[PDB]
Amino acid sequence: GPVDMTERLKVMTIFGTRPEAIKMAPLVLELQKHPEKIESIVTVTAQHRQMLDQVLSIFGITPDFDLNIMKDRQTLIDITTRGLEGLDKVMKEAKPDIVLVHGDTTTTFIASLAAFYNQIPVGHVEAGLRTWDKYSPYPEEMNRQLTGVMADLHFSPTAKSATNLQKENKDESRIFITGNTAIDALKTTVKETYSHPVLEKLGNNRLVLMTAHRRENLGEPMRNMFRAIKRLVDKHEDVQVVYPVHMNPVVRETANDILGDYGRIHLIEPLDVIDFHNVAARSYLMLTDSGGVQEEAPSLGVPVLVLRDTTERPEGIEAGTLKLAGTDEETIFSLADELLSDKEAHDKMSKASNPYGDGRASERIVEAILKHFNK
Amino acid sequence: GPVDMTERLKVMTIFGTRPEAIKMAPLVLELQKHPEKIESIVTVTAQHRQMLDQVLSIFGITPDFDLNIMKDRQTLIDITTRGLEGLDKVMKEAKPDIVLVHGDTTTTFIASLAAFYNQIPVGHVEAGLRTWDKYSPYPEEMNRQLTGVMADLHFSPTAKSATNLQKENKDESRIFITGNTAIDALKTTVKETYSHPVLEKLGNNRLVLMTAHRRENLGEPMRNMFRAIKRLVDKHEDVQVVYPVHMNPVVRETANDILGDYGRIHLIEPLDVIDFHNVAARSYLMLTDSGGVQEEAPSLGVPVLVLRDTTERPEGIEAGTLKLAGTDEETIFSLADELLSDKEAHDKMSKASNPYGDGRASERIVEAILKHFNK
Ligand SMILES: CC(=O)N[C@H]1[C@@H](OP(=O)(O)OP(=O)(O)OC[C@@H]2O[C@@H](n3ccc(=O)[nH]c3=O)[C@H](O)[C@@H]2O)O[C@H](CO)[C@@H](O)[C@@H]1O
Ligand SMILES: CC(=O)N[C@H]1[C@@H](OP(=O)(O)OP(=O)(O)OC[C@@H]2O[C@@H](n3ccc(=O)[nH]c3=O)[C@H](O)[C@@H]2O)O[C@H](CO)[C@@H](O)[C@@H]1O
Ligand SMILES: O=c1ccn([C@@H]2O[C@H](COP(=O)(O)OP(=O)(O)O)[C@@H](O)[C@H]2O)c(=O)[nH]1
Ligand SMILES: O=c1ccn([C@@H]2O[C@H](COP(=O)(O)OP(=O)(O)O)[C@@H](O)[C@H]2O)c(=O)[nH]1
Repeated sequence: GPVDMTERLKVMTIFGTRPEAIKMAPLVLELQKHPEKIESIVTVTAQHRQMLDQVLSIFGITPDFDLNIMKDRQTLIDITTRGLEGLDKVMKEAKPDIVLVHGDTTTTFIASLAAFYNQIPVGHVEAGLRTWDKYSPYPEEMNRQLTGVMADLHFSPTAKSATNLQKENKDESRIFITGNTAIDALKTTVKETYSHPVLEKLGNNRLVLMTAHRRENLGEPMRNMFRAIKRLVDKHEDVQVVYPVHMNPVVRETANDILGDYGRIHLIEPLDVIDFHNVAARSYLMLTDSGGVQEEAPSLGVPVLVLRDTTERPEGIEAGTLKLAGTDEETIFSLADELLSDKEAHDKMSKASNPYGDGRASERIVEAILKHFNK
Repeated sequence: GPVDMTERLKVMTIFGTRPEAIKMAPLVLELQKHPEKIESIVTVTAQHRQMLDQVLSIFGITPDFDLNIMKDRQTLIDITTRGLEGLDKVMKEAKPDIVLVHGDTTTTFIASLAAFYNQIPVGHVEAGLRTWDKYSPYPEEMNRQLTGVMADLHFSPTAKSATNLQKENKDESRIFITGNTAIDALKTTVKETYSHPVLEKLGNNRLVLMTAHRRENLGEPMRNMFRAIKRLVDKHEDVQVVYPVHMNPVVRETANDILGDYGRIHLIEPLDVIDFHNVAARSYLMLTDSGGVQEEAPSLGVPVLVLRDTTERPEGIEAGTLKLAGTDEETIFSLADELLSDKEAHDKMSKASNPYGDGRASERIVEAILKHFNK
């Protein structure tokens, strides 16, 4: 009943961005369920500031350490050096027994590097996703490869991601298939009774929900996307597009330039994860280049056109929910037009399934970690 | 006859340490033999200052860029941040077509990272060496793994190193077996006519040449080594040991403490590569934890006891020249004592062969690079 604090494994979770925070929040909550076995320490780089805080506030997570590294229009070098120097300091102070990193951000990479530089084991949550193209996604494909060679334990969401690691000669006895913790989060946010102003001003129109921020999509590719979206809106009078625009000033310039003040297109601030998941669940069609949206959509049964030349979510393609659209204006327009015009085409994409698991990934991760240390 | 400078591929070679410099010098020399096809740019981090300059002076190589990063008793984080920031600036200025990195130093890793952060292709000279132990050698095993996932072209010295990359799912069409460039260097330094004071004071004694600097060997392991070496000198009256002591203050403390002022043991400053190769060629036995010495010794037919728990030079073990001794004082003593006492044990290790190639690696590497770019 009382908590004995005297014999605990120090587990440090490290992340710095909105998507990492959403996917790591369930894991933090799960670590906290084992207070006599685990001292759970949360460290954030704050590679993101506002969009990170948005997530921390929903889950009620106060970091033990916060490096506050974000700069305006920061470079990959800014994040790499500020993150590394700060994390090395945190690790020397707290001396964790294992560092847990997530996915494929630059934070993921330098968190892994800092752990290695202190000879601290690394557990890679969301391990083994691949496009095999180091310039798509850039720099995320490289971040998850780099992290891959540093990690001591690999928590693969799916059988294919496990296979990817096996094919790279990782230790088979260090690879575990858990499901994606995205689903752990999703099952607690979605809810039957829900309203939002976006959904108020819709009337009985069909909602197209969009997000766009991939680094390699900046500039020409996003302009192509946005012009296709205006043409869809021109053609389909009963559609409203809602775009919670990423905080990157570059994205915002392009968004404002092409879509600003256009009727039935609503550029809004980033939604918190409860609002976003619930609005997504109630959407007719999503247009996105987001990674997490690709894992969430199948469970919601909501068709998604992926606005990239690659994806590392092949399981959502196989589920029917996801379709790769590329970044060419005419091709995006054509594919989106067919889904908004042809109900049978839409029907093929709207069967709900759970290719990314049952929302119990976090339990499995904590178990694996304890067993690894014989704790 | 005249050199047309107007249509050249910009090739930037990057390195920062003595061993990289020795292994890259032949390559820089060979790139320079193609002045109408290639603009050869040499960039150094000067992770090493004095020991790097010693090499550049022998080969007569004046860097185009010199970051001068070295700090006294620097950390891996020092190298990583100062190296990344400086190389990013050099790459943005020079805009090379390809960056060539060598081996497994921290410079190798952050040179590859800076290229990637500038979407510049990377060619990895000395690609695919593995112990599969990320703490032995530390951090070199991780550096070559990290560099491996970044590299576009892989110049493997040997069939086994190529196989290692193949087993990690590297693109087979980007892996090339060339021989090790260490041999390209060696064939030009060793000479039949040579003297040096170290050799004069030998009389007709047997020379044991030693070097020790591996990061994971600092402290207790080196102390074991050095105590073993004193005992060997005590037992074998006709032996003199020469130790060109690495500039790391930590090594120097241990060296001076245990081996300072001991009769028939000669602690000296680092030898230039001509002096070192020629003194090695004329040694009875080497005791080392150097990587380069392991590649050079077989071609010289000089037995080596490797003072590590691992090696990634298995081909020299197979040649008979190299024997793994570990870092235990009694074991090192025993193995060295047998080689200095038993002529048939020594004979087994002293047959010269060229398991690391024919000293034409650099030619092959430049050929591969030109063909890659259709130049
Ligand atoms: C290499 C890397 O790790 N990129 C990640 C990053 O890209 P993202 O494109 O967000 O890149 P950064 O995290 O560098 O942020 C660029 C930034 O946008 C602005 N900014 C960002 C967040 C914020 O809360 N407030 C703010 O003002 C700042 O000017 C800042 O410099 O986050 C995305 C999630 O959204 C992830 O999908 C990407 O994998
Ligand atoms: C992480 C890494 O890349 N390590 C490489 C480095 O280790 P090495 O042990 O030399 O490590 P560093 O290059 O950081 O050097 C520590 C250093 O030793 C002293 N110093 C070194 C060189 C010099 O010219 N002058 C000088 O004074 C300095 O105080 C300096 O901080 O070089 C070795 C070659 O010798 C390589 O086998 C190692 O792979
Ligand atoms: O306005 C938004 C947009 C997205 N998300 C969520 O943020 C995560 C994805 O983050 P993002 O698209 O920024 O990055 P990526 O997944 O592409 O790394 C997913 O869980 C989304 O459900 C959100 O809560 N509000
Ligand atoms: O005093 C010395 C010691 C070694 N070397 C040469 O330096 C290279 C290897 O450098 P080092 O042992 O410092 O590092 P490592 O090979 O372990 O990376 C080899 O070519 C050696 O022949 C040298 O020229 N002078």
